[PDB]
Amino acid sequence: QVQLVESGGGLVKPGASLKLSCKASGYTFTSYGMHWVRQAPGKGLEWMGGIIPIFGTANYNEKVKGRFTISRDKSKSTAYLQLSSLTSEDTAVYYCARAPGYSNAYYFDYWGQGTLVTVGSDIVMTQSPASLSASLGERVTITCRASEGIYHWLAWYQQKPGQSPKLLIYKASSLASGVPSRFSGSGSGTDFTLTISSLEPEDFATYYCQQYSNYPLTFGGGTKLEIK
Repeated sequence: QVQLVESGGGLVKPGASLKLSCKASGYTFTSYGMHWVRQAPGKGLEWMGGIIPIFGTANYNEKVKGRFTISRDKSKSTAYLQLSSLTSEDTAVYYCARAPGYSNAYYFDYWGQGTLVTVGSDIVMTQSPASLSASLGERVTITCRASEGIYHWLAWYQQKPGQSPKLLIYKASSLASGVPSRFSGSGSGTDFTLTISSLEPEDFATYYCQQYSNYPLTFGGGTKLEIK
């Protein structure tokens, strides 16, 4: 029973500081990495940084490095994200997400529920189409393009409305455990695709791709797959 619980969000004024907390339970905290990814409309998913709890080492997205600080408390099984000099641009849902390895250049196997924060040389991942209407029992293929070669270091996530993302595929074509057989991914280099061989009602969602070849970790803008 993997559980990630974020807390500490709220409504703040420009220039404020805010500390977020992520409580991990149901697994050994020090065996996995801990990242912070934020999401807002029109801004998509944006990697903040991650930390390897046994080493206490962290990597950041250059756009927030020095302003935001990640830390951990191994005895508490908790990762933290310290926000500073907050601006209108930092308005987002802040997720903590687990990385299944000892590298900060990775994909995430579990995401928390998110905590809302409101203030009042990069590999570009592009997804197309932005939206696609489809009907049940149909085969659908969606695309993801990397601005430069990423070998097979690509992950696909599904996000249903009101929910956090869920891992579908990692390593471009490896299906995540418990994911239905109707999902497949293919590609290498810069050209990637996700296919659902026969749509089920649960498959109507937004799909994101993410590269984990270089820093910063970057996400595509998403494809919303909707009924008829």
